Amino acid sequence: KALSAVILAAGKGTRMYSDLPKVLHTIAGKPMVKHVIDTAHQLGSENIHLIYGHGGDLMRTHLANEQVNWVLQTEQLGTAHAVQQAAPFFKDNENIVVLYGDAPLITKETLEKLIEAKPENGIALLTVNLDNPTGYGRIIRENGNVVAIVEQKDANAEQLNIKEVNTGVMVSDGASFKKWLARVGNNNAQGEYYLTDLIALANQDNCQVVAVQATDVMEVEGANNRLQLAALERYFQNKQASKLLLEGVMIYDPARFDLRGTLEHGKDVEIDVNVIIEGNVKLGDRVKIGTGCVLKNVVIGNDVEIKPYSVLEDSIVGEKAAIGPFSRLRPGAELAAETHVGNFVEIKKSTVGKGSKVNHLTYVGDSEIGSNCNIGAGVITCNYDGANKFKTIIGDDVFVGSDTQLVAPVKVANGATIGAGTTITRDVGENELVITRVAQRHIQGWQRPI
Amino acid sequence: KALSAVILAAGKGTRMYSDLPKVLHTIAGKPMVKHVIDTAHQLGSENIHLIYGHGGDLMRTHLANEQVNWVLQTEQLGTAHAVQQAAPFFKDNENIVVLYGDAPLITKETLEKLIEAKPENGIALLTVNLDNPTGYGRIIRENGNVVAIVEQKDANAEQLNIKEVNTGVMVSDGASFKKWLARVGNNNAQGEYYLTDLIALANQDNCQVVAVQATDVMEVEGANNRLQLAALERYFQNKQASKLLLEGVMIYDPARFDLRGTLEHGKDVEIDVNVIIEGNVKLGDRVKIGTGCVLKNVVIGNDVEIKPYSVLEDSIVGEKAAIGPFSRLRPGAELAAETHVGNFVEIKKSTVGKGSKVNHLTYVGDSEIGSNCNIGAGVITCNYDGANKFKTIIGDDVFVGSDTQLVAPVKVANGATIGAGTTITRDVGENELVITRVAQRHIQGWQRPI
Amino acid sequence: KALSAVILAAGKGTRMYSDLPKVLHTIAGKPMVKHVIDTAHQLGSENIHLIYGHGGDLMRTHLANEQVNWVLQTEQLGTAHAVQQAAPFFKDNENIVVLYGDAPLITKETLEKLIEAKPENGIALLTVNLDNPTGYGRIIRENGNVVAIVEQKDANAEQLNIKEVNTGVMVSDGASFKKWLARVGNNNAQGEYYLTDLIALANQDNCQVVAVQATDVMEVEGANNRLQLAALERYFQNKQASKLLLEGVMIYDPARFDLRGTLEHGKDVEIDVNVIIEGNVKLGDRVKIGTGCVLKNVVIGNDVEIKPYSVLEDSIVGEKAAIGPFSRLRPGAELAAETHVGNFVEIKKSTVGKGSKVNHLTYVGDSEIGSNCNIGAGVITCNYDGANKFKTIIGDDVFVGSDTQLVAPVKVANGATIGAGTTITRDVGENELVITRVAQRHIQGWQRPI
Ligand SMILES: COc1cc2c(Nc3ccc(NC(=O)c4ccccc4)cc3)ncnc2cc1O
Ligand SMILES: COc1cc2c(Nc3ccc(NC(=O)c4ccccc4)cc3)ncnc2cc1O
Ligand SMILES: COc1cc2c(Nc3ccc(NC(=O)c4ccccc4)cc3)ncnc2cc1O
Repeated sequence: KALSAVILAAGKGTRMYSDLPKVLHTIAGKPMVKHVIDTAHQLGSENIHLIYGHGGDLMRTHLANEQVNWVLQTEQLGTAHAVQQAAPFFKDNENIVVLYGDAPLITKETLEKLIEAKPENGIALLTVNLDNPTGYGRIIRENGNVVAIVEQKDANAEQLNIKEVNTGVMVSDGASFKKWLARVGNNNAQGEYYLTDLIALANQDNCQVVAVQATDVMEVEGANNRLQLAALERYFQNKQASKLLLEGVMIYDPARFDLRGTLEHGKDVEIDVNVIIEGNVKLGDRVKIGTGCVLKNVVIGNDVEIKPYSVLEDSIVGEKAAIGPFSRLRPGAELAAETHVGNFVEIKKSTVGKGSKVNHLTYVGDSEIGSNCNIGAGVITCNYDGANKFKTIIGDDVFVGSDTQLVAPVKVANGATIGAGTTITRDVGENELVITRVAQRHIQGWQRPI
Repeated sequence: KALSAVILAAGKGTRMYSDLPKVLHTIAGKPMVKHVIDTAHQLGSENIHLIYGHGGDLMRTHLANEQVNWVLQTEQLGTAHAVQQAAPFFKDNENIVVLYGDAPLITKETLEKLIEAKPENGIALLTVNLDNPTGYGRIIRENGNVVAIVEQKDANAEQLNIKEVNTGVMVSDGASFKKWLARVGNNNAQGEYYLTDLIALANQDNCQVVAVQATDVMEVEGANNRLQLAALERYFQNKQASKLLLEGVMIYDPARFDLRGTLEHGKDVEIDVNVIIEGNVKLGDRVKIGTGCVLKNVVIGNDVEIKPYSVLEDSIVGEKAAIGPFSRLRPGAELAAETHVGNFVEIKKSTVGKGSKVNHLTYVGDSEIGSNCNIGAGVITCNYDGANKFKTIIGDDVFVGSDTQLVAPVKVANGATIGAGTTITRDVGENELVITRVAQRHIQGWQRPI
Repeated sequence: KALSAVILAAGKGTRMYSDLPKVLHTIAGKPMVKHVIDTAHQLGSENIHLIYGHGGDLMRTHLANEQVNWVLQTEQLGTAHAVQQAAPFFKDNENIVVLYGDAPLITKETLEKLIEAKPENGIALLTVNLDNPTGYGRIIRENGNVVAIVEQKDANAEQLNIKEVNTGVMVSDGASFKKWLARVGNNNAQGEYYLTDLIALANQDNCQVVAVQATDVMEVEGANNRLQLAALERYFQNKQASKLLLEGVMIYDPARFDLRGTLEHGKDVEIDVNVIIEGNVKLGDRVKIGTGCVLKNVVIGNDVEIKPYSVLEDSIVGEKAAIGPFSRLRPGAELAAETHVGNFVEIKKSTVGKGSKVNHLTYVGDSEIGSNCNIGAGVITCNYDGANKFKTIIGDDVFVGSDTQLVAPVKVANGATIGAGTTITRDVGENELVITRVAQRHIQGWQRPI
């Protein structure tokens, strides 16, 4: 049967001390609530009812493309009241899973188990065992059935020893939610309608409440401040790193590795310490990434070595290429197979053909460079003062001497040779040699001021 | 009543295998003893009696500006003998707190509690509970009063089970210190006068000895070698990081963050992994610091992004500025609001006006650059061979073409335009265009040696 | 008496998901089996019998210079069968130690203890205590003698409580190995000949089997996948870091330090976070290494400071030199005492004499630079288009102006002065001043397009 989700995401997150609302703070570069939205979608949720409130304007702007139902909460009256704002949109015959926008690490797998355990017209409740359950709602079972959730201040000495606690995550059908939520009262010290009461109400109607235990407590932990968020970040990164290690990615130190997006990898990929992978990154076979590198939205072909302290974004690198150390590829850099980009080199929105080398102290922007070119040290592509940024076209088999200024728009045809210290403003023809004629003054017997 | 401190700092620290004396080794960039001196001052200590000895010459040079009384120890005869060298300078009616120069993490807060617990004419003793107290002096209480400190080799089976141990830190009044220290003997296996005997002597005179427990054992741990020092460093950095996280600084990985000095911050500040903050650093609201950055003595305005692998020192950065990646700001760099400093750029002792850009492969030193200038790639400010380093003055709205050499002293007035590859030795006037006339030799049909 | 080793190294390591065989994956930059080969050699092994199989071709190429006996295994029939392939080469009167190529952290010291404990005509067995010994062969002692090793599936309730387990490492004499290995059978669920049976067989012949316990369980752990390998890497690096810390090297964070080879150090050496030391590195007294540096095969003299994000390889640095930040020394860089190499500078296969400075945005390759030279910003040594890479010779006391192109082969003699923006193609004589005569067009009242 069908499934929909309700995600609670209205909290201010005061102890974040931020202008952002609580759930927009990120884990692995992705807002906490977006983790939960994605998980809900992976589960095959038909609708996703997002209960929002504080920072509502920023929620709308940051999540504008999410396929969610925008249910605004104007007052905090507990979890049952929040969920009831979404309940008119529940289908009687679909399951509803309740989730929390500030508890981002809940997994599809745990939720599949939970959903499978839900007995007809009953509830599946997610629980977890804690060594010190102090302050959490104790799960009371009679026989092997869950009958109630007893809060810390209500529990007796025998109940306080119960290690199994309530996580707040539960599954029931829509009809049962609409029915039971209407029977929830708020006659308590907080004056709030509590979702925990659905466990009692279910048993009241001779409906079964089954418990499923979470794999890791971190799946159900919420982040109330940046310290707690950092702990979730580290647990998540370790989990990501472990998965990649077991798939055969050699990550030299998984405690010094960060993935903030998605990584597709070949075999025998080696990643040294302090690498950051962002957005969508694809690495071919036998790719070696040196220490300190940052790759954001890149495709790296087989057998490429990226040496230390290289920063790449929105770029493509062909097989057997060599990048770094201290290389900068900015958006639109496309390096063909067997290319060489060296230290203190910046490539922006340019194509560099097979076998070409750009090895020192160079800026190439808005350029097309052909195959087997030699781009000498200190070469700079530049523009005239004025408007837009025009293109430099360099053909195949061109030698560009060190410190050459290539002033766009300009074309250098196949097989040209440009001497060092040249300023190229006019097009260079095929097999044309251009060398700068220098005027120098020579003074003999000049004694230095030393 | 008044307070003064005695800090023991005479040890050689042989297992450091260093030419430095023990207490000059640093935690968070600050000598261990300086941590303790500062804490003593935070407590409002009137005098700080520093017992020193080994590496005395280096102690004097490194701590020359500290407001301490320099009490030289010529021989090791135990803690009571060390403290007695300072005792002639104790005021009868002030409290005296005893501290250790190689135990740097003792907190003001713990010491306030200790000082408050000191009963009139009595002693307040700092204690700590250990799971394995083996080798530490056991605290013996009778009723709820501390009566003795029993050393490991003296303790009976029942006493060896006591988990509460002596840390060595204590508070008493000056009169009581002068009195009891004179009654301490050295008839023991080390032949040393022990400060622990003051607990007995106090009870002997019907004076009360009250115990206060330290928060963390790391407050009372001493560093005897670099391994132990590293452990103190890591605990201290984690504590610093946690505080900042709870104040709302987003530190992506607190295990990969270092603060060596002081940080003042706005809201929504983000600090990526492997950042080092040194000296006095001020960050405004919404500052983003990328991976690998080093900031030493800097002021960074609101909304500034510092991209990866940038190194900044003794610099000021205005709001909405953009720095990095691979940017170097050396002392005296002053960047106005909305400026742009890019990769492989070095700025030294220069002012850069609002909206100006210095984006590639450039050295600017001893310069004033105005507002809305375009400093092209490969631009270098330089001097003539000889003496001092003179100034380059660039006005507002100037375009400096790529690879221009600006030879100081020189001035370029408002609205000037300088073509690429130019050497500027003479002043440039307002709205003056200077372009380099090149001589080139063109040879057609030059077949490259390929 | 003599000693030889047998190392089992035939496994495929399927869960590495690699084209490499299991034991060629590295710890600290060195293949796992090479760790074990070296340890065996440190113990004074006369022969080293390497049992190999999967990835045999790659084993031969990667380990071609190892002094090992190449014993090929064509089928897996257990540890006793593997060892028996080597047994014809055992000398009757030498000890034989059995080791595993995928258990790289076994120490010489532990193995010395093991070898000393071996009773005449008996076996010394390496054991370890585990809190949870589930799945490991339990060591059964009668009196205080080891009589058997009982496997998990065979053990009774009382035996399952035994915490002491078999590591697989053992020592016996060659005659005893040849004898007992021939009596090992394979009538078991795997159909394999097990080395564990030698413990029974020894007791059968009234020979004593003595047990020695490993220091750390990590000495006997094998790496079956990259996750487990990473754990061995981290344990090994921490152990290396701890040793250096206790020798008096100040390593600011040992969890962010990597040694992949050997380090020789002086006193008062300081190493900041995220440094990587590779190959053979020698650091003199008071060397300071800043954050992010990479040193591979370098010799660094006394009092040298290497500032952040510098990468050095196959280089020599004289005393009191200053390198970085953002410096690149490539193979064959030789810097004399009191030299200065600054940001965005690349030095390759060049000698730089005493007191000389190369401080910005510079490439020096295949060069000899004398003493007290000033190599200005933007200076580039380059070649003509064509064949080999020729040399630039710069004498003592030379000033090379910013942006100078030095076109090899060329010589600049003692005391020469070269103005900024010069292209040097012809030799420069002693005390010769060369300055570039520029042609510039000046246009007044040029209004910029702004
Ligand atoms: C972020 O917006 C909301 C979060 C809520 C919220 N967040 C939350 C998430 C996870 C936990 N985690 C646990 O209760 C827990 C943690 C560990 C072990 C067992 C339970 C607690 C609160 N809980 C209840 N109502 C909420 C309402 C909101 O508008
Ligand atoms: C550095 O100079 C001195 C240090 C001393 C010194 N340092 C010291 C500091 C802290 C401890 N810490 C503890 O005793 C301890 C640690 C953990 C738990 C309980 C107690 C021990 C010695 N102790 C005694 N006399 C000292 C004399 C010196 O001149
Ligand atoms: C890599 O090639 C081989 C490895 C083997 C091998 N490797 C190995 C190494 C270490 C362990 N470690 C332990 O058994 C262990 C670990 C922890 C505590 C106690 C025992 C296990 C297997 N064991 C047995 N036969 C082997 C045969 C091979 O060709």
